[PDB]
Amino acid sequence: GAEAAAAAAVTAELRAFRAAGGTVELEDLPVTPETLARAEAALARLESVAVETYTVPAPTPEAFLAALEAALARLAAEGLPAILLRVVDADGNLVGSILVAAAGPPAESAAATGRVLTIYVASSPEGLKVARGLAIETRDAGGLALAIGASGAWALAGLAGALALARRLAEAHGAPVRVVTIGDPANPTDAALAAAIRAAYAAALE
Amino acid sequence: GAEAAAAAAVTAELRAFRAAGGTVELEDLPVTPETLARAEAALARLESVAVETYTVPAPTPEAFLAALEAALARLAAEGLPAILLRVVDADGNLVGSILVAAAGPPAESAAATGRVLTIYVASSPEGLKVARGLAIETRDAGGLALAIGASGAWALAGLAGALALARRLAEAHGAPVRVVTIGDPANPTDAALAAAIRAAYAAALE
Repeated sequence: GAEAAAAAAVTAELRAFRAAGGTVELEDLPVTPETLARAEAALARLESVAVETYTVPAPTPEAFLAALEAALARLAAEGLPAILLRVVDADGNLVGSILVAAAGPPAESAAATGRVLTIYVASSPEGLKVARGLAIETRDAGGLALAIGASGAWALAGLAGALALARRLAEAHGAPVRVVTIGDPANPTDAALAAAIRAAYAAALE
Repeated sequence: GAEAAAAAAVTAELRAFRAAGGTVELEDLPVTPETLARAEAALARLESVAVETYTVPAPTPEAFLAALEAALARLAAEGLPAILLRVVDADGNLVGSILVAAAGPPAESAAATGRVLTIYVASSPEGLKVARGLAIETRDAGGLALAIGASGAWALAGLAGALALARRLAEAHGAPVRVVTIGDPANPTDAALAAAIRAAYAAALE
């Protein structure tokens, strides 16, 4: 089904990133008092963030890659530190959000910090608060980061498009990409997402 | 098969810990220059560690719980900061290792640090170096920690017995347990273990 196809896209993008010469570092972090406090401290440093809405009728890696490229182009044109994307389906219903946070040109952040991109992923609003705040923390450390809030096939297709963006930005220079799934410890949806991402990663390494 | 039964034990112990009043915090960390350096710094602070060998003919949560209790009793009797267990099958072949690191009585570490136990799990020798070093780091911060090195059903049964130990030590006082799976980013065995633990955790939350 759609979730299986989106997971296969994640596996294919993980394999492709490694074949191009970079390591994928996968981390899973719980929402805890320590991670919540870090996220809140970073969010306090940045409602001030611009929003735009993109229409993605179906969950595909190619569509998320193109939306992320559009968001980076807008950040460059406006000189902004971050942009919040609302992602909607063909009926206009929201199927995800992506906060994109840049510290400068992406080629330069990759070289200065030694990481091409940090991709945070969450499904629940509680995980997403932490994912968004940690993306801002990464930006304030000098790196390019994004935080995807979505579920099921949309979350996986978003992750696959973000890995494709990381691969394109790396240009075979060998910098790693870090993927961080954030989950509220009690939320089975967050747990299901983490399990699906880990399974897709296991399949990429076989 | 054995792996499925061991995973079901993990799921049952996760459910039981939560029903007793504590949160399970699950983290997955990659081996990276940062985590390797932290692990090496802690290992340098502690070949000096005592070894004992326990015979566990089959991968069961009850047997790992009892072995861990025996290890804690030995630490108390000898006044030692850590003990390395070799775990062997009925033919004497090694099926895992567990480094157990205590900062004092386990009831007191749970109260002082706000965490009852930190359980690190790895399959590959590279993940296990980091798991062992991070267990020592936890001990030096005042907490009780253990690092399991094993694969398949043995790793999962070890994790299930460690969760049972955490539940017993918590005595319903509500402190969380932290489980940390450590993987070398390229190693499919480490990835397979992380995927199996995440799936068992998703099943516990449903």
